[PDB]
Amino acid sequence: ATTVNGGTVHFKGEVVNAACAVDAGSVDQTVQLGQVRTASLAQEGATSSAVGFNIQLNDCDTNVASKAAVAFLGTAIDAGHTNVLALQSSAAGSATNVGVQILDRTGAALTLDGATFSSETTLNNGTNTIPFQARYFATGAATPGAANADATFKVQY
Amino acid sequence: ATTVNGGTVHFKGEVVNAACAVDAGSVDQTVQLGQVRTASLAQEGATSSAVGFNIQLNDCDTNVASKAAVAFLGTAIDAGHTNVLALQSSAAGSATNVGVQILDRTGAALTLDGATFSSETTLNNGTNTIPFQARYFATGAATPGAANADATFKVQYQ
Amino acid sequence: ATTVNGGTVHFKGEVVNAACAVDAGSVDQTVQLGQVRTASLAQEGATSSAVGFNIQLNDCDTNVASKAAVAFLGTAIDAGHTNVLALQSSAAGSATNVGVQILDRTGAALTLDGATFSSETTLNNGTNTIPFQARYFATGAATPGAANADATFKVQY
Amino acid sequence: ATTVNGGTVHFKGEVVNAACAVDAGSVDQTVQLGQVRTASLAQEGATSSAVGFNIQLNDCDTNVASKAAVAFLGTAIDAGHTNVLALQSSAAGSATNVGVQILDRTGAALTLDGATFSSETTLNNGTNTIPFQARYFATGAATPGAANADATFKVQYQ
Amino acid sequence: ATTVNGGTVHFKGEVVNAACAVDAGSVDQTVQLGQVRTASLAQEGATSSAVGFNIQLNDCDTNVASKAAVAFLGTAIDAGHTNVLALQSSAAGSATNVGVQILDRTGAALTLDGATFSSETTLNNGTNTIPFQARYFATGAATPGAANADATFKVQYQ
Amino acid sequence: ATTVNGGTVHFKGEVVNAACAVDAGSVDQTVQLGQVRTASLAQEGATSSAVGFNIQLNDCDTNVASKAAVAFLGTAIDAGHTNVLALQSSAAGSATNVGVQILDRTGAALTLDGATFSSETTLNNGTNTIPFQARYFATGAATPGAANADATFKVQYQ
Amino acid sequence: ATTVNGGTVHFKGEVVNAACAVDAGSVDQTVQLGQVRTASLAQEGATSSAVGFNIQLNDCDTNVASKAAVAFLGTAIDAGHTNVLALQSSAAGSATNVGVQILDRTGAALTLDGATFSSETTLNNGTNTIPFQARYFATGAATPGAANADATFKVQY
Amino acid sequence: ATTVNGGTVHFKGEVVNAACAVDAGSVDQTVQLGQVRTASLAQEGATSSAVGFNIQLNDCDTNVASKAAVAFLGTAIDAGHTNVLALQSSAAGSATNVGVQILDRTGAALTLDGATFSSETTLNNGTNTIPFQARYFATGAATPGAANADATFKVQYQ
Amino acid sequence: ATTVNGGTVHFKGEVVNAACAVDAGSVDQTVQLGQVRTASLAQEGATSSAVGFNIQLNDCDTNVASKAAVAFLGTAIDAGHTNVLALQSSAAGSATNVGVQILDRTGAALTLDGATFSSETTLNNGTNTIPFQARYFATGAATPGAANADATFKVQYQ
Amino acid sequence: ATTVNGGTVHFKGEVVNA
Repeated sequence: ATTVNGGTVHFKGEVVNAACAVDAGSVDQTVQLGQVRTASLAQEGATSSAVGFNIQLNDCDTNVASKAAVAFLGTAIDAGHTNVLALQSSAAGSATNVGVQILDRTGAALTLDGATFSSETTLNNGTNTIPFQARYFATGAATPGAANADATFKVQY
Repeated sequence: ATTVNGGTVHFKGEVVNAACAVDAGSVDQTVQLGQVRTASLAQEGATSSAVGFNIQLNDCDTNVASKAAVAFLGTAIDAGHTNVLALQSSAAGSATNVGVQILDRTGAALTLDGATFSSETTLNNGTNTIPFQARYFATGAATPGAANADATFKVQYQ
Repeated sequence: ATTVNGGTVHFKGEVVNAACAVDAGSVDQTVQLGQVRTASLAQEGATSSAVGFNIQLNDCDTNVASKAAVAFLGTAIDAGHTNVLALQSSAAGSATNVGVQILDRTGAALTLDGATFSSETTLNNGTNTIPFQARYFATGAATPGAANADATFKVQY
Repeated sequence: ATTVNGGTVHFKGEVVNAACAVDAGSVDQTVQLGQVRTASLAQEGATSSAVGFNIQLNDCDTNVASKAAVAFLGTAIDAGHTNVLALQSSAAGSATNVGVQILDRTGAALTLDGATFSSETTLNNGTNTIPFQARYFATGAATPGAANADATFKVQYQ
Repeated sequence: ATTVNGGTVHFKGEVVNAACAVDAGSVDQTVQLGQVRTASLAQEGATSSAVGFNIQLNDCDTNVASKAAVAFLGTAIDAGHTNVLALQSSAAGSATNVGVQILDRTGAALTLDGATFSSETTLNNGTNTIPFQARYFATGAATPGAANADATFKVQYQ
Repeated sequence: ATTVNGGTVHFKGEVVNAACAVDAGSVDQTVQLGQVRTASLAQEGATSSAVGFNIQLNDCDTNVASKAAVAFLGTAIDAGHTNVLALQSSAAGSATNVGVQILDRTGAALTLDGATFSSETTLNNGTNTIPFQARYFATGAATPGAANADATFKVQYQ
Repeated sequence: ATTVNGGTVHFKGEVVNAACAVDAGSVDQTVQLGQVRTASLAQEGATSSAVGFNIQLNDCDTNVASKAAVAFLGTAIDAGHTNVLALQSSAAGSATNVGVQILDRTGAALTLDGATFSSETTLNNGTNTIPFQARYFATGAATPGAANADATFKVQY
Repeated sequence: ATTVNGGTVHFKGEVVNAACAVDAGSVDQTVQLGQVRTASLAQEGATSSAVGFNIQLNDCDTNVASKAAVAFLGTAIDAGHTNVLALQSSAAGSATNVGVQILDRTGAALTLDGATFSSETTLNNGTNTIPFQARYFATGAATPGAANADATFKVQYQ
Repeated sequence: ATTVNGGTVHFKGEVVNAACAVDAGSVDQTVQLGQVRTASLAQEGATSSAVGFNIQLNDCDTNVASKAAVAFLGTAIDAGHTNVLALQSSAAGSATNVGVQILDRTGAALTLDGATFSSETTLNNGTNTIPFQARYFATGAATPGAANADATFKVQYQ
Repeated sequence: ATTVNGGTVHFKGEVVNA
């Protein structure tokens, strides 16, 4: 009686054949860096404060894997500055002479190549969360504007 | 060994040349006002209680800027009440003849046009928490439903 | 002098014609059950300790209504166990054969169908609080993993 | 042998360039005001009793500063009453025509603008405590309901 | 001089149109009961000794109401044993088959229905005190574990 | 008989095969460190005073394990000081050359990798408490600003 | 006539399987050591005046346990000072190179590891009281500040 | 054998570099002023009986310090009556227009600002005691109600 | 010089519109009944030796009121024995099946209801005293254990 | 005529089977 059409429901995910599976809330997440003053980034090589984002690994099997690492893939600003991530803002008028950096567990910038992985982290039965930090890196005289970027990650067990 | 692609992360931020930087928790926050009885908003001009939301400014350098004002931009319900915010929840199920206001620290409702700033608030060399209040406003008889709203805010430095 | 686009702010809420209105801290909330040892949840029908949450009502004019009742609604775990919440979390790394159970103030499991309301609670002309408990119910052998559940509630007067 | 994921912890603090550091307990605190009768708050200008609360300053240095003053940045209930906070608990249930006044050590209310500092208090080497009080102030005929207000403070060291 | 953001102060209170107001130290209190022997509570229907806690009433006016009473609400341990508090502690390491009973000044357990008020008490102009007791009641074989109950009370003035 | 939708409730827990279960109030807690002085933290390697927190373990069973230890996982400042956390706040406004660090009951800094556990504590057959002290560590010249750090702990029974 | 919601009443306690039960006045307590002088706590190994307190045990039976002892657990100062409880007040304004230490009835410091227990005391069929002293121990040149300490104790029978 | 969790114990105190140490029984002492009739306080300038409390100092040496004075800091009830302490009771049911006054050996009141000091007493090697008196000083017509006043104190040596 | 933070003090009292003021030693006193033998209280109705305390009234004005009386409010053990206070020492190790009784001046036990006042006593101008007796009262067979109770009292002036 | 309240009285004691 009065059965009407609904809509469309989509699904996403991957059937990984690995020790640990990435959390559904960590596969696709956003990191709200906030706002940065150009005064803190005016000098070449200047670095802003960092915010922390975590990656959650579920159903870890310590029987086959003990150490885990993560490598980040993105678009570098330049060959010389390969650890800094360029800005992929959709609209025009974005920030100039700035980028974003993903730090390591030991407070080191991660190379965006795919062959350099994060610091080895011990895995735990069940849920194992590993932390990361995201910060702004100024390659020169900063300029006000939007600043958004994207990066994928690949986990090695 | 068993290297597997995971997902992706989207960094969102803004670079400004002002003297303060809005907090990461303040650039996008979801104030929740709970439920409001129709008895409170039955008549025109009746205002519900207020729920406080505050915008935090970080790394404020007072040597270049003394005070800071915040203005709000949004869609008013009608020209009769240019100080409220129209509901933008969905096509159906929204409440009728109701709205939400944004109150400055002085106690006067702000103007949702993006040009009328708030009262000047002095700053200090550090974290600055500018307080605000959100209350429901009735433009007539309030019918039951949902109530969601979105408003942009701009910060001036004088 | 200079001005900058600060950001965006969202507001959420509901307008109701009932006698009471649910508090902003009670419309949406999260509780921490805490870790539970698998030894405690060994056989079917096992029960763990119960944490406490509550729902806050306001402006409860006893003239309009004197009693309040609550009916919950979530995802059951089995056809037989209609009163046990299923664990609605990420696909991998979730505890199995166990669910969350909601206890009314009379110490009884609340049906999740959405039509069986809780025991009637008398109201007063002012702020009110209705207590509830969350415990764990195991339908077999409990397994290690996380346990997150979401359940809506509906108040009757 | 067995290793189990426990949970997470967050540490919150502030590094400051002042003479005294605010105590951890006084940085975030919940003053309790119990209940107030409408007969006590019946007509405009009424005032309930005052509930005591103090802010503790740790690791003070007499050489760099000798006096301490504070100023509260809250939200005024009305444009005519700038020294009274506005209740903010939920969109429905709060009390009307009632706010809270914060009295300094001289028994005078402090305006909620963040610039009018309270009376100066001489400091001591080491731990120091600055006393205050909080009371209910009625702007008209009080109405039963909840009453929760928030206010941040800025401390100067002349 | 130098100024810094100290912190935030929250106030919690409630204005009510009642004959009496409840004390700030009595609206939210913690009662320590201490350890109790599983040997003493092993039998079904056992009873431990009681711990005394009291609720303070302020600004009582005998003209408005001459008597007062208190009713309690909380989660009952069982359907049969409806006058015993349940356990509101964490989900692990909590003593089962035991609960807490509220004893009125008449030495009787109070039903947790919320509409069953305790015995009437004569009021006087000024501060009043209403005494109560808390003790452990066993529904079977008591087991080792923690015990942290919780309840919410409604005061009736008539 | 009006029936109205109220809202939603979420639960969080982790059923584990462990000797002891972590307390509900300990799986996710906050530690307020108050404030600290730049003049105090000016020198490199200077340590401020330490505030105390603790992890509570419930439902311990000595039969399966008698000793418990935890290890804290976080983001170090750099390779020079691997035992000091790095602040995680908004992109602007945080302090520089200052980090939170954790000390066990032996008064030693804990390495932040999740592989080096704290000193093993003997457990009882009930509630147990593992204490820790969070303190500020300066890697150089301190700078005023906020400091919000995060860490995750992993319990091991052996 | 008029009904008004007053507030909440919390409870605390434990049910333990032991000969004795710790008194409610001793499950948690605050004891004041008073102020002390740096001139007194000048050199290493100094000692302040010892304040007294006690732990009360109720409902004791001697046919299931004859002797009792306690063990204290807290945070030590250094590796070379395993019986000096540290100071836990805040991130500023606390004394340095001085720590509270606990002495049993014999007059010997109790190790803060939680494993070593106090001197055995005989039990009586009734309320028992075990005395203790608290004092300041200087690990070096003491400095002005506050002194707040916490210690968790366990009872062996 | 059958080890069980006992509880927790808190130690509170201070370390100072002065020539005297305040006794633990006087650091946080409580004084009962009894009761007083409204008839005895009917006009400005009234007084009540003065009960005596002592602040005990031990480990004093005359080589370093010779004089000792105590300065009381509290919330003055009025600007004109700056030597009178207000009432930090609950928000309702407290007395009005009635304050507390702190005396000295000489018999005159002490200003509550804290800059001014009491009469200097010559110290002697060992244990010392400084007496004081507390009474009710009316600022006007008296009204019934409780009165709980908290005041800090500093000690000077010269 | 060398000013140090001595500490803090509290003052508790109450201003009442009554013909008499109660002395501090009466408003807060601790009376001790001492150890008793079970054989003395073997049967129901047997009582221990009675100790004597007293309450002191100050500034009693005969013109305002001439007769004084006292009513005690507490927790009765049973609905059959309503004149005996229950024990509130703790939740364990408290003497069972026994309570305390508060006999008036003439020698009769006073009901624990708040409206049952003592025998009228003529008041003398100045300072007066009212003597009361505290004793034990055991139903059934008394058992070893601590016996601590408490009760509030009201005074009526005619 | 005028009914006010005083303070409170705390009784301390023990029971022994000796």
